[PDB]
Amino acid sequence: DLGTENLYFQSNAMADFGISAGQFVAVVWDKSSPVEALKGLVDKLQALTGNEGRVSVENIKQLLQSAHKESSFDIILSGLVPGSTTLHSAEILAEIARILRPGGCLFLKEPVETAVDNNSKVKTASKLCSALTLSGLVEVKELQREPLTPEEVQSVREHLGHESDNLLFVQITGKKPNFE
Ligand SMILES: [Hg+2]
Repeated sequence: DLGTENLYFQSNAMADFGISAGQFVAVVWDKSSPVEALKGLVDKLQALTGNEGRVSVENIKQLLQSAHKESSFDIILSGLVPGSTTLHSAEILAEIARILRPGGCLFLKEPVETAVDNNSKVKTASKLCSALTLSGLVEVKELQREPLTPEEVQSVREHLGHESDNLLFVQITGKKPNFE
């Protein structure tokens, strides 16, 4: 759909997410991910990575149990299926770090609060960055900030049971270091 087309073109055919021929990529989705957007994105990733690469598609609630090989992914994309509104727990970030290879990169999108609210599980941008660091990632950087569309606002209501006036999307990246 249009959301996925926008994602594809604006990221240089996903080159800006490190997607290219031969890359091993995992795409993490959840029930907030529109099915057509997920299928559309997977189709594009399969075309880009080709026969020598790999696209593994994982629901966030199945990721831990899927028990992928340690250090087997070049790129992991999470929360990025257009329309998704997904929160990433410390446990999920740690598992992502485990299955990335050293030098592998996570690109993550998560709706965050502009200010701290201890009544909701939504984080701030700062706390989310620290979560990536504690999971073991390095070169942790914020790449983009976006407002939510009305549908994504509804999605946060429906799927995260949360209502706020400071909900922005942040896109963050982090890299797995070699073991020390
Ligand atoms: Hg990268």
